[PDB]
Amino acid sequence: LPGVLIVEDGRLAAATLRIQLESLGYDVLGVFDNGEEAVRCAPDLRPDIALVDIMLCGALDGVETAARLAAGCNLPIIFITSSQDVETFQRAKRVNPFGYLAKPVAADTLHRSIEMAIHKKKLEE
Amino acid sequence: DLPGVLIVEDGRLAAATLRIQLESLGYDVLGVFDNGEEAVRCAPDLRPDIALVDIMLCGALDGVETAARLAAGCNLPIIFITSSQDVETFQRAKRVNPFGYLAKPVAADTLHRSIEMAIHKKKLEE
Amino acid sequence: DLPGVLIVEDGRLAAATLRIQLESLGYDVLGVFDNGEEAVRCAPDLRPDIALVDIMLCGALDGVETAARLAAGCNLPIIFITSSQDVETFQRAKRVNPFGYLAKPVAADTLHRSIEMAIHKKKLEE
Amino acid sequence: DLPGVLIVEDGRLAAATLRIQLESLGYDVLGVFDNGEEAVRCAPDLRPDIALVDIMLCGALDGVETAARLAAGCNLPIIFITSSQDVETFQRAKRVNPFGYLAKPVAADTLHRSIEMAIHKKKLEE
Repeated sequence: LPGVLIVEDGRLAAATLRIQLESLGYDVLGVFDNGEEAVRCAPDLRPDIALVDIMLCGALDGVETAARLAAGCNLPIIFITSSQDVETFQRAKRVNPFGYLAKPVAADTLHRSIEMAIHKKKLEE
Repeated sequence: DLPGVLIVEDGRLAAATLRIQLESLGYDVLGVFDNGEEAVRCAPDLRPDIALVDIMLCGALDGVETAARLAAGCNLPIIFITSSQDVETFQRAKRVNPFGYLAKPVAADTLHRSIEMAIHKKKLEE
Repeated sequence: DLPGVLIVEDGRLAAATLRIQLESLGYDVLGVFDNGEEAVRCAPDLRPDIALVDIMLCGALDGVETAARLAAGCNLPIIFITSSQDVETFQRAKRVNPFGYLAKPVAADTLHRSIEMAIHKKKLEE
Repeated sequence: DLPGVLIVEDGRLAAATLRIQLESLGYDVLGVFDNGEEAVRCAPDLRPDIALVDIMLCGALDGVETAARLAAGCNLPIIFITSSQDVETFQRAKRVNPFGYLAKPVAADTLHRSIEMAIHKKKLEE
């Protein structure tokens, strides 16, 4: 079977991909949540392809993990992105959330958003 | 008298960072869920004051449907956690020269097609 | 290219205090108005990114009606500046759907994050 | 929008089949070329979104150098149509970095998914 390496920050996302690949006759060789140990364990695993989360953060981010996988084990890379289109924000609008916090979230902004959100609810009700 | 926070976040680093941040600032982290279905089910028993919900969610319910149910069945204010995928990450990614890009959630049909195309490509080249 | 803030505030010292806080944060304050009718008149010309409205305005248009018009006709996000506790006015304020409520004396750091978050929410949802 | 496709193919049945497959999928076929020299000359003015080029062509310019000039000159994603399996023409083809290689006979859904992934890769990396 063609061997697949997965690098994915999301717990269920990594799992979903594994199960999907395995339902289609693939052999998933390693599933990693960080780039350094993916790049470290990949040579002694010899995969045919790497699937990499473009939005991976940490010691090695998504792009630099892929770069080192492509140069190291001579792997082709497929990047896994989010489908964050304006259409999803149109559906999000309808639930009327307090607002949106982009990753990585700052502590000050996190606290202030939580407290103005709770205060808005209290005042309006 | 800690305000109680429920978090729906699949990302291991974001979910761990947000626990740490919130527990420092003086909040009760009531539960962290990697899917919307569990979140919606556990929430009335947890009685949160607020939900932090990632807009990108694998599982039955997407992030938006998850927040809609948390705003209704549990009477919660919602803050969405969003991604930071700027053009600058795709300019760096170009330099890797990847085979391509697949948006989450990926259909197993598309996933299988792209892999077989990518391997066979790599065979013919270096 | 920092955001353009429009202030609607009856108390002249509070307006000034607000202007001081906003200028110290870096924001450009485009106009300060004490009656709501003329704020709505000037709004399309000076093109603000956000409007800070005193919920307790009286006269020609009240705070709620001034914000209702700015929010709908100029597509401005609204933060209400509050002092009193009249439940009835917070009911009508709900209907303009403001971003939040800031109680005077306003802390600058809350002011800064509210404005950032209000404009950001507006950007994504457009 | 459904992309504009340029075809460079000297096999007359292959050329015909490709033109039919694309049009039945919706695509607008902008031009069909027997030879690379004239493909490279006419393509900047056609303004294609993608080129399907046979890896082997008769004339002054082979497949590999037609596609190299089409990719570098029109900022164009290139899919190669292959049969042939010559080792070092592929090692030269690597240096064009095409989206991929489609072995004849080409399944019309393999072609569709290659074109949509080739364009999306370029759009994202833009």
